[PDB]
Amino acid sequence: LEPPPSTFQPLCHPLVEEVSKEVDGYFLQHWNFPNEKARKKFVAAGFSRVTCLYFPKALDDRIHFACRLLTVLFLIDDLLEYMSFEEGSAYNEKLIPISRGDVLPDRSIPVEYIIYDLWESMRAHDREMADEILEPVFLFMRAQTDRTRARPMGLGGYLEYRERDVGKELLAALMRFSMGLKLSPSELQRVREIDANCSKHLSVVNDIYSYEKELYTSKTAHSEGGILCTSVQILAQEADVTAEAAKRVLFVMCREWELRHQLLVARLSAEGLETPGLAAYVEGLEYQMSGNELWSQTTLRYSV
Amino acid sequence: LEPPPSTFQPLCHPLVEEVSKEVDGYFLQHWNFPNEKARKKFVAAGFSRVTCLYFPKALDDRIHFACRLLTVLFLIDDLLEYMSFEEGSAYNEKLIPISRGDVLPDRSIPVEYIIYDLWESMRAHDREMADEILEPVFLFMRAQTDRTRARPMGLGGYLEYRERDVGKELLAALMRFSMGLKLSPSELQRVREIDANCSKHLSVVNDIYSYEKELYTSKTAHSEGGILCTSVQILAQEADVTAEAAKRVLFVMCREWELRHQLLVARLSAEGLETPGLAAYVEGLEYQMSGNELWSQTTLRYSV
Ligand SMILES: C=C(C)[C@@H]1CC[N@H+]2CCC[C@@H](C)[C@]2(C)C1
Ligand SMILES: C=C(C)[C@@H]1CC[N@H+]2CCC[C@@H](C)[C@]2(C)C1
Ligand SMILES: [Mg+2]
Ligand SMILES: [Mg+2]
Ligand SMILES: [Mg+2]
Ligand SMILES: [Mg+2]
Ligand SMILES: [Mg+2]
Ligand SMILES: [Mg+2]
Repeated sequence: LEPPPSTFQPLCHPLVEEVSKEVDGYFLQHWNFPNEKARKKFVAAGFSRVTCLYFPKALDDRIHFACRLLTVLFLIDDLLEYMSFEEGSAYNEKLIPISRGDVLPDRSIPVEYIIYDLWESMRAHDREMADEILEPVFLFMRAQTDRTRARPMGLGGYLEYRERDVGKELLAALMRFSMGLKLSPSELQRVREIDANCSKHLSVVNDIYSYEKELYTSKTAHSEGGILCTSVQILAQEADVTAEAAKRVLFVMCREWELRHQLLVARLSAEGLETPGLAAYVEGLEYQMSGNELWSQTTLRYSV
Repeated sequence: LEPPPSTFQPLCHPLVEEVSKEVDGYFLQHWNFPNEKARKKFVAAGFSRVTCLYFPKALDDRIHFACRLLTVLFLIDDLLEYMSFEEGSAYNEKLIPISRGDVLPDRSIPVEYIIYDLWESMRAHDREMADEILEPVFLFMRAQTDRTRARPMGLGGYLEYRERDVGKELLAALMRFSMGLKLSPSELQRVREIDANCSKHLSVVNDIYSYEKELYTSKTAHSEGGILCTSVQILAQEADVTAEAAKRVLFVMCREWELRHQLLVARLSAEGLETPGLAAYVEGLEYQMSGNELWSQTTLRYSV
């Protein structure tokens, strides 16, 4: 799959080697892997590497928190595939009071204490900004087991749902926390079109690269948890083409979203509405889009 | 607007100039044009030229019937844009018994006697093949004023509907008539999938090139008759991008349908199922697709 031309230059956090070793090492000590094959596949995914490509301008003392959070969410994302919608919802819901710090974890259950200790450590570092990531994470968790996944969706409907299932808002709040980038309610409200556009590009670039993995999962994992819900399948069905053809067409649409990001950014600035915080923010989203694509193209999670 | 590469090479009927003069001449004689500007615009469109690009292997003594049929359907297609759905339906329904020859025309009304005399002349030339074009024409006519046009559609539902509104079946029956190409019911059943794929290409290439004309009509003509119903707007709305962006993506999808055509024809031949008639037929479909594109990208109908 030859990607169409992009003007976006991906950037990777400078501490990726040291932080990846630290965070992978942490999960290798604490998380319950089924076998050595799984431990190896985990390290091969490079979950801290993707986090560093998402947030290349994170503060040096904050990037590890983001890596830990996205890593545990990737691990859970995979566990949910073997669960019903009801079981997966129960699993996620138990973690929500624990994430808030309202309920102590069972220390015999790694996901519980990993989640508790992580969020405790984020609030210890920056309470106000850590708290702002909680509701975005919960909205994402609740979308993951939403019954609407078992109903036919068109492309527009899917993209609207997928903004939650892809964790767009949690990634935004996490980016801001990791950069120490504070924005006012007025500033946040101003960039909602840019956010929605960026969400489509993240979602579809992921759908493109993750399709083979997800198709296999739909044939082998749980009938609800493993259900094939992706733009690749939707466009293939609507246009009556193969999945490979649908990827090529969707990648061209991703580049139209890149152009639209640039146009909206130029418009924010030409309307006199671009603040220094917002300029940092929308450039940050550009790194999410290009970082996600670069990792998705290289990671063994999708190629194997 | 840069077309992506295509391996389909268009062909034009050898007698295109003389038949164009004969057929344009007949309509300039009989049809109720409102003024000289409209007569000029009519010749400028090149309706016999597109018919000769659609059916470049038509028999020399049948190509004119096809030019006359498509010419009158183009003229009616434009009249409907100034009508409500109800008025358009009443207008088309009047012509259906006349087309069958069951009801005599009012000779003071050009569309009625043009339609009556044309179908009488085609039945005199080849009764059985001319009869096979009637119901596909009527299916197309009914789609043109269907209320479904004014209700939300996704890309898949649009293409399903637009196979009727674009006249895919009448064009296939007309192609067979013009070539004297007789296929059995079992032969036609073998290429159903190839026909469905070819309809999407014809529809979307037309949509891409005729969008500016249709956008203008939508703002100036009847709010129902001239309603903007096209893949360019559907995709733009589903993906939240501009019409120009949608056209670029759709054009890539058209090349996927060309690859699919080639794959399906290859399989038909590989399974020992491509008869000489079917080989002529599928090659005929390819000329429709490339001919449509060449005319759409050059006709003054779409550029002015
Ligand atoms: C498409 C993306 C930006 C990521 C794809 C993988 N998932 C897995 C679970 C956590 C999500 C925020 C995300 C990293 C989003
Ligand atoms: C896309 C096509 C094959 C043709 C485009 C133009 N319209 C005009 C009105 C009558 C239609 C059958 C058609 C010739 C279809
Ligand atoms: Mg998921
Ligand atoms: Mg997943
Ligand atoms: Mg995926
Ligand atoms: Mg029409
Ligand atoms: Mg029209
Ligand atoms: Mg059109």
